[PDB]
Amino acid sequence: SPWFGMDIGGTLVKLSYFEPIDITAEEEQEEVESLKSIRKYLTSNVAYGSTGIRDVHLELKDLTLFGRRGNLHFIRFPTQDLPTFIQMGRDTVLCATGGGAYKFEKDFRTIGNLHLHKLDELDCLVKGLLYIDSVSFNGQAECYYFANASEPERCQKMPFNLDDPYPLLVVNIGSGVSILAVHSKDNYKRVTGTSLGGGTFLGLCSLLTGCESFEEALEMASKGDSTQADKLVRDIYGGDYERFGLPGWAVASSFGNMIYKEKRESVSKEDLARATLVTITNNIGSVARMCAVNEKINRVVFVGNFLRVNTLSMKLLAYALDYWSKGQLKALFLEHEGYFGAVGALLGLPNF
Amino acid sequence: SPWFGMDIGGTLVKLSYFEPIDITAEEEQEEVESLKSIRKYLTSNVAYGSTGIRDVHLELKDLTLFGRRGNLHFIRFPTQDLPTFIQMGRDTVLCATGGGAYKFEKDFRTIGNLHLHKLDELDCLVKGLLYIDSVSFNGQAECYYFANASEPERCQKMPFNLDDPYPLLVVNIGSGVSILAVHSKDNYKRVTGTSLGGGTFLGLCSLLTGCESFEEALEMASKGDSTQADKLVRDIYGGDYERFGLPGWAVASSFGNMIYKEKRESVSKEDLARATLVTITNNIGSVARMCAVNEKINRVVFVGNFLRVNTLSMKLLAYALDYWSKGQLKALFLEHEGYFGAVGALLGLPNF
Ligand SMILES: Nc1ncnc2c1ncn2[C@@H]1O[C@H](COP(=O)(O)OP(=O)(O)NP(=O)(O)O)[C@@H](O)[C@H]1O
Ligand SMILES: Nc1ncnc2c1ncn2[C@@H]1O[C@H](COP(=O)(O)OP(=O)(O)NP(=O)(O)O)[C@@H](O)[C@H]1O
Ligand SMILES: CCS(=O)(=O)Nc1ccc(CC(=O)N2CCN(c3ccc(Cl)nn3)CC2)cc1F
Ligand SMILES: CCS(=O)(=O)Nc1ccc(CC(=O)N2CCN(c3ccc(Cl)nn3)CC2)cc1F
Ligand SMILES: [Cl-]
Ligand SMILES: [Cl-]
Ligand SMILES: [Mg+2]
Ligand SMILES: [Mg+2]
Repeated sequence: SPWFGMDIGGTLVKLSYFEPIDITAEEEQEEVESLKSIRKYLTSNVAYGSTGIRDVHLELKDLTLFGRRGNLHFIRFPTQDLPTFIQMGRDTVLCATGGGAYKFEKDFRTIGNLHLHKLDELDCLVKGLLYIDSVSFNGQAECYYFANASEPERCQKMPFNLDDPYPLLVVNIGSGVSILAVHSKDNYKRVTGTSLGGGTFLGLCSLLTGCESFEEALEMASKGDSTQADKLVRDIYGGDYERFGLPGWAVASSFGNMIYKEKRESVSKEDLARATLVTITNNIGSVARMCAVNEKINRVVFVGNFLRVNTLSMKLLAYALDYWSKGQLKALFLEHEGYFGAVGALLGLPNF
Repeated sequence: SPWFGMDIGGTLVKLSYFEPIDITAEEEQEEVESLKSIRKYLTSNVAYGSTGIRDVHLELKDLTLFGRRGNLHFIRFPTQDLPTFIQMGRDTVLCATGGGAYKFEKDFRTIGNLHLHKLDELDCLVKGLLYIDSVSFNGQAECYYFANASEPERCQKMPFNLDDPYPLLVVNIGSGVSILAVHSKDNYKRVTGTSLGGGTFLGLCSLLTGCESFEEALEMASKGDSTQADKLVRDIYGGDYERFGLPGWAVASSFGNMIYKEKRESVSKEDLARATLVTITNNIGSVARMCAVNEKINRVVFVGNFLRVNTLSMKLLAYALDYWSKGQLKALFLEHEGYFGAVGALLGLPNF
C-alpha cells in the first residue's frame, strides 16, 4: 500500500505522497505491479490528466519518515475533478482530511477494501506545519518574511527561524479563512474565521472581469490600479485624517468610487481585479491583526493556496501588518503553504 | 443667523436645523427677510431641489436648546450635490464636521463673511449620540434592539435603555466603517475600522446588478437568495462542521460558488444583490464582535445610513451577533442613526 495524505478542500485537493528510494531488490520483486505502476506514473509525470499538477519545486528529498528514507511529493488538482480521481482508482489505507473527507466518504469506499480514516483539517494543519518546518526545506528555512516591508527599495525575502514556534497565529486562507491560535503541539484553538477568502477573490473577479483562472486573475490584478475603484481617505478629506492616524492613501471604502456611473464606465477590468485582490487581502490582514492583539501573539503566519504564486498579496500583507501594528506584528510565510493538511493526514498513518 | 449643524460625509451630507417656535412679535419684525425666507423654505417643503430630503418622521418637537424652545429637523442630500447647495447659499456661523468640512472648506468660504468652524466627525458623533438619547425621541426611546433575534417568530423591535451608556461600542457604517469605544463622555477612542462598508455594498451592487439607487439595491436583495452565490459549510463538508461549532448553513466562502461558470450563468441579479448585502453585513458584525470581546464591551450600537430603511441588515446583525457570541453581546440600533454627527456639530455652536 502506498503512503498517501489527502486534504480534500472546498476548492482544491492536496495530496502528499512518500516515494521510497531505499527499495531493496527483494522488496522490488514483492512489489505488486499495480503498486509499481502507480509509483512510476506519479514520478514520471508532472501533469496528471488535464488538471493534476505535481509541484516538483516543493519536493522534499531523502526524508526519513516512518523509519524509511524517501522523497515527499506534493500534488494538487481541483476538488471538482475528484470523481475522475476516484474512477481511475477503481481500475490501501487513505488518511483524508478537509471537508471533502466527510462529504465524499461514501465515494472513496467504492474503491474495493479501501480503508478511509477521517482526520480534522486543523489538527492536520498544525501537525503538518510543525513537521515540515522541523525537517526544513532541503536544508533551507521553511519559514520566511519580507524584511523592511515598509520600504519597497529594501523589501526582500529573508528566512525566519521557528525552532520554538509557540505561540503562533496561523491564518489559513483557502476558500474561506480560518484563524488558529497555536499555544502548544497539543493546545491550539480556532479563534475565528471569515468568509472573505480566496473563493471570494476568484468568485468576484470572475463576475467582474470574466477571468477564467486564478493565475489570469492575478495577471489582471498586477496590471490594474485599485484606486480607480476604491474611495480613498484623500477622496473624502482632501488629504490625511491626521487626528486618527489615517493616511490619505488608505482605502476608506472598497469599491466606493463605483457608486458613480461615470467611474464605473471608465474603470478597467484590471482595475477591478486589483481592487478585488486589495479588498480581500486588506480585510484578512486586519482580522489577523485584531486576533493577534487579542490572543497576545506577535507572530502571524499565513498559509493556504490564495497566496500561491501570489507575491502581491504577500507583500501587501507584509506592509499592512507592519504599518498598522507600528512594528509590533510580523507577517510570516511558508514555502509549502498549501500542503500542510495533506502532510498532517499522512503523519496519522501510524495511528492506524 | 440660523442654527445649523452639518456633517459632510464621503457619500451624504447630513444637516440638523433648529427651528425656533417661541418667536415673539418683536423678534419677527427684526427677522431679516432672507432669514425668514430660509425658515419658510425649509418648513414648507419636504423635498429640496431634485436630491434634498427632509426626514420629517425623525423631527424632534418642543426641544429646549440653548435656552430656546424649538423643533429639530433632519435633512440629507448627496455630497455630490454640495456645489448646488453652496451656489444657492451665495444668493452666519456654520459648524461643520465630517471629511467634507476640510475638503470643501474653501468652497464654504465663497459665501460672504460665513464663519466655518471645523469639528471632528467622531467627537460630534459621540456628542450627538448621547444628546439625542438623553432628550429621547419625543418621549419614546431613541435606542432599540431586536428581542429574541434567533427566533424569527418572536423577533420584534423593543426599546432599550441607555440612561448610563458606558461602556459602549459604536459601529459607524458609512462609506466605510469606524468602530469606537466610548468609555466616558470625555474618554473615547477609535479602536479600528474597515473599508468594507456601505459604499462597498452600493459599489459592488451597481457593478453586479446595474442598480441605480440604494433603495433599489435593497429591493433586489429582498427578492434574492444569497446561497446561490455563496459557498456554504454544507457545500464543503456535506453538513455541519461539528468539531468547531460551524453549522451547515454558515457561509464558508462569500461569492465562492461563482468560481464555477455554470453557477455564474444561472445566478440572478437579486441573488448577487442579496449576497453583497449578506457579505458586507456579516463581515461588519464579525469585526464588531471581535472588537467588543477585545474592548470588553457587551453593548454594540450600529449607526450610519447603511442601515437606513434597511431592516434586512439590522435583523442579520441582530441574529449574527447573538448567535456567534452565545448571547453575550447585544446589537443595538438608534432611530436617528445617520444624523448624530450633524447634531454634535450643532451642539458646538456655543463654543464659538
Ligand atoms: N489552480 C487554482 N485553482 C483554484 N484556486 C486556486 C488555484 N491556485 C490558487 N488558488 C487559490 O487558492 C484558494 C484555495 O486554497 P485552498 O487552501 O486549497 O483551500 P480549500 O481547502 O480548497 N478550501 P477550504 O475547504 O475552505 O479549505 C482558491 O480560492 C484560490 O483563491
Ligand atoms: N440615498 C442614499 N444615497 C446613497 N447612499 C445611501 C442612501 N441611503 C442610504 N445609503 C447608505 O448609507 C451609506 C452612507 O452612509 P453615511 O453614514 O451617510 O456615510 P458618509 O458619512 O457619507 N461616508 P463617510 O465619509 O465615511 O462618513 C451609503 O454608502 C449607502 O450604503
Ligand atoms: C473551517 C473550515 S471550512 O471548510 O468550513 N471553511 C470556512 C467556513 C466558515 C468560515 C467563516 C467562519 O469561520 N465564521 C464564523 C464567525 N462568523 C461571524 C459572523 C458574524 C458575527 Cl457577528 N460573528 N461571527 C463568520 C463565519 C471560514 C471558512 F474558511
Ligand atoms: C474614519 C472616517 S473616514 O471618512 O476617513 N472613512 C474611513 C476611512 C478608513 C477606514 C478603514 C480603516 O479604518 N483602516 C484602518 C485599519 N486597517 C488595516 C488594514 C490592514 C491591517 Cl493588517 N490592519 N489594519 C484598514 C483601514 C474606514 C472608514 F470608514
Ligand atoms: Cl474514520
Ligand atoms: Cl475652524
Ligand atoms: Mg483547506
Ligand atoms: Mg459619516
